[PDB]
Parts: sequence; C-alpha cells; structure tokens
Amino acid sequence: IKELHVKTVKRGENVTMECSMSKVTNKDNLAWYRQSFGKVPQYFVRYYSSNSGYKFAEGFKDSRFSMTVNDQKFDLNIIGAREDDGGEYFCGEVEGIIIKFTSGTRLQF
Amino acid sequence: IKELHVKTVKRGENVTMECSMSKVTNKDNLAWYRQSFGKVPQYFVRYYSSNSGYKFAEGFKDSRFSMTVNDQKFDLNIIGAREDDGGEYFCGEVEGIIIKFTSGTRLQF
Repeated sequence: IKELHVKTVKRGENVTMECSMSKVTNKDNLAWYRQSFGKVPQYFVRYYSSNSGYKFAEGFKDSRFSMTVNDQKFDLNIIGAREDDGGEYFCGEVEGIIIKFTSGTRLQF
Repeated sequence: IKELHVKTVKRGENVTMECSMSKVTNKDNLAWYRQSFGKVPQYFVRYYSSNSGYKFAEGFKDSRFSMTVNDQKFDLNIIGAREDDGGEYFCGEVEGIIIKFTSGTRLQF
C-alpha cells in the first residue's frame, strides 16, 4: 500500500504536497481530502472546470492555499504554513461507488 | 468536523466500529475505508445486496473481520483483535463526485 510522504515544516514555511495527474480516469472526480488529527477526513479541494483548474470546499476561507494544476500535476501549495495546517492530505479519485487514493502527505511540525 | 472514536483494545479482544444507516441517501454507495499508520486509506468493505449485506474488498482475506448490516446498522466487527488491526477506520458514502465520511474509529493498542 502507498506510503504517505512525510513533510516536516516550520511556522511560516512554504510547502507543496504533490499528486500526479498522468493516471486519472475522470479529471472531474479528482480531489484532495484533508484529515486533521483525531477527526474524520473531508473533501478539501477538487479538480474543477475553470481557468484556475480547481475549487476549494465552499466556505473554506483561506487564501494561503493554492494549487498547481496541469496535464501532469494536481499539487497543493501553502504559502506561510501555520500549526493548524498540520494533518494528513490524501489525493484520490472517485471511481464508481468507491474512491481510490493514489498519494498523500502527512504534514507535521 | 466529526470526531473519530478513540478505542484502545487488547489483543484477542472483540471490537465493533459503528456506522449509521439513518441518513444514507444510497446504501450501495456506502463503504468503510481502512488506514494503516503512514499509508493512504483504502476501500475496505462495501454495502452489498445479499444475505450478508456486505462484500470485502478484492484481495482481503481475514475471517476475523465481519459486518452487522441491517436497516439501522452498517457496523464493522473484529473478533479476536491483533495489533496490525491498529489504524483508522472511516465510514463514507460516495455522493456524486465526492465521498462524505460520517463516522470513524481510531483503533489503538
């Protein structure tokens, strides 16, 4: 089973967590999920038909996050990390009645 | 955010991890996901119309794992716990392009 990447950062550091695009069946069911410690995971940001390529969960109010979305990349960036960014982030694609996660990162301080 | 139930168990013990049928839109879309430490989560067992009511992921063979499924319950059972059962378990329903997790357990030793 795919091991998570572990990323150790300090307060105020810039970070990118990676997810490859090369093997996505339906770009449209691709998304990053986020799990804070001790909590259930939640849809965070999805691939999206737009100029940016992506759309955060409704009512996510934090412009530190962005993504790099192209033919090859679906990478999540943070400019200026803070303690509450810590947690696990899983990249996955919904396929039928199931989702398959193809990468993830445990971001820690 | 929903809190995971934190459960600490002893080797050999029995454990049930609860998930409700009460607000499910489509049962066919309901599944438990399993996450080993430092791994991506993986689909583990889904609702399935049958005498048992469920079907484990292809490749999984461990008869200590079962489910209690009825009109109210979609509960995951372990009979005779083992340390490699350690990890996080999430119950979610795919809803269109996105899975929504409704409950989970942090199973510890």
